[PDB]
Amino acid sequence: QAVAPVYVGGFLARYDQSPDEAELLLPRDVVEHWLALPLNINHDDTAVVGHVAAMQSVRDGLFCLGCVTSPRFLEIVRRASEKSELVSRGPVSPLQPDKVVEFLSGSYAGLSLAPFKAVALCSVGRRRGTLAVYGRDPEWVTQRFPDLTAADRDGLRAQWQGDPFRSDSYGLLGNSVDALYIRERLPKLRYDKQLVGVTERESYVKA
Amino acid sequence: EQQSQAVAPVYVGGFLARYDQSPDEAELLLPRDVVEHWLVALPLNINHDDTAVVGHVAAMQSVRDGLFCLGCVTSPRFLEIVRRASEKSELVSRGPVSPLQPDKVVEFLSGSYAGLSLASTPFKAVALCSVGRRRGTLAVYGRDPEWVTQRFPDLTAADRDGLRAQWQRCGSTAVDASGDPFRSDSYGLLGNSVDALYIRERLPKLRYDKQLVGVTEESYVKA
Repeated sequence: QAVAPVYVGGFLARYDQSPDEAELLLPRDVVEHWLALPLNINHDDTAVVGHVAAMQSVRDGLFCLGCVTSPRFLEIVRRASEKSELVSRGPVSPLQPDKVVEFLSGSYAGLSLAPFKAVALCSVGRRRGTLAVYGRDPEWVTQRFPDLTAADRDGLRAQWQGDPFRSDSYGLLGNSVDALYIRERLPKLRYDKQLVGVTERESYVKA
Repeated sequence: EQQSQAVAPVYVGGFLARYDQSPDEAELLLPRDVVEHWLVALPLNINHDDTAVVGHVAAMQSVRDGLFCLGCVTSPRFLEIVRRASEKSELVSRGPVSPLQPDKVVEFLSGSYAGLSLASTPFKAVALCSVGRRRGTLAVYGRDPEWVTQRFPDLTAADRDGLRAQWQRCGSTAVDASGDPFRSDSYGLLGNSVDALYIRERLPKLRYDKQLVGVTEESYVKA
C-alpha cells in the first residue's frame, strides 16, 4: 500500500558541527537534559503529518525516528508522486520502487527540530547532517546510518515498538517554490549525506 | 474583487533561443536561418505536458539576438491553483522589488516556472519550465504585454512594433477554444515541483540567463 505509514529517520543535530547562527547551537548536555512530539511539514503546525516515534542521544548527536501516518497527507503525496519524473525514474539498482517514499525523499530531504516542540520535515535543514531517510520498515531505516550501534538501535527500537493534517496540496505546492530558492540546497544536502554516511546506493535519498 | 485581479490573464515573454549562444548538445541547436524559414496560435503548457495547457503563444519573432516569444496564460483552473499556492509561499510573501505592486500569482509563476522551452508545423508549443535547457531562456511574467516586452533591453522599438502587431491581432484562439484547456491539477503541479528541485545548477543558470538578456537592469524575476 502506497498510503501505508512511512518512517523517517535522521539526526536532528550533529554535536561536532559548529553552526553559523548562534541560534542553532544544540550542545549534548542540553539535549540529554531535556531528554509524542508532532511531525509537521516545514514548521507549519497546520501541516502535522504524524509524530516522533523515538529519540536517542548518541555519540555523534541526536537521532530521531518519526512516523508519517496522516491519510490526508499520504493521499496527496500518492497523487503527486504519480506525476513526478524523478519518482518515475525509480530507486538505485536493488531497492524496490516506492512512489510515496521516493516523493517524500525528494521533497523533504531534511529534518529540523523546532520541553521541545516538534520535528519538521523540510527540503533541507538549517543544521548540517540532518538528512531525512524514509522507508517502510523502521529497523531498515535505522540501519542506513553507519554511526548507530546495535545498542543505539536497541534504545530506539524500544521507543517505536482525527487526521492532524490541516493543510492541502496547494499549501505543499506553495512550500515547494520556496524550496527552489534556498541557497546551496543541494550542496548542503550532499554535505549532509557525506557526514552521516548515507548513500543513494542503499537508500531512497535523491540528493 | 481582489482575488479577481489575481486570476486575470498573465503574459509571459522571453527568448526561446539565443543566436549568440553555442549549445553543448546538438539537439538544442536552432540557427537563425532555420527559425526564419519555419517562421493557429501555439499552445502554452507546463513542462511539455499535454494535459497541462495553460494558454497560448501570442507572438513569435526572430530578432537580432534570437527568437523571442510572448505568451498569454489564460486557464482559470491553472490560475486558481497558482493563486491558492501563492498564499502559502514565504517567497511570495516577501514580495517584489520595491516599486512593483505585489502580485501573488505573477510572483509564484516567476518563481516556479522561470524558464521557457520551445517544443521543436515545425513549431509545436512553448513550455513554461523551472529553467530552460537553452541558455538565455528566462521567462518574464507581467499583466501587460507591453510592460513585459519592455523588460528586455535587446529589443528595439521596431522589434516591439512587430510583436505588438502580433498580440493585438491575436484575439480568441483555438487552443483556448470554447473552454479551459487545462486538464491537470494541483497534484500534477506538485509532482512536477519535486523534479525541479533536482535540476543541477538551476539558480546559477537562471542568474546567467537574467544577465545575458539584461533583465537584471526591474521585474518580478525571483532569481
